Amino acid sequence: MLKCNKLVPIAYKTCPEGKNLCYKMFMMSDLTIPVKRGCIDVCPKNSLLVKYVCCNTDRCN
Repeated sequence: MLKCNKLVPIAYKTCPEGKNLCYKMFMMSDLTIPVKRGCIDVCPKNSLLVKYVCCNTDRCN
C-alpha cells in the first residue's frame, strides 16, 4: 500500500488496498503545476481537460 505525496515537504497519504500507483493531475490551464494527487491501481488515460501522470514509486507527485 504505497504512499502518495501531498503536503510538503514529504507529508503523504496512504494508498488504499488494491491500489499501487501514485498519480498527479494537470489542467489545460495549469500544466506547470499539478492540481490533484492521489492513488490508483490502473493509470487513468489522459483527457482533453486534465492530464494524468502516474508512477510506481512512493511520494513521486
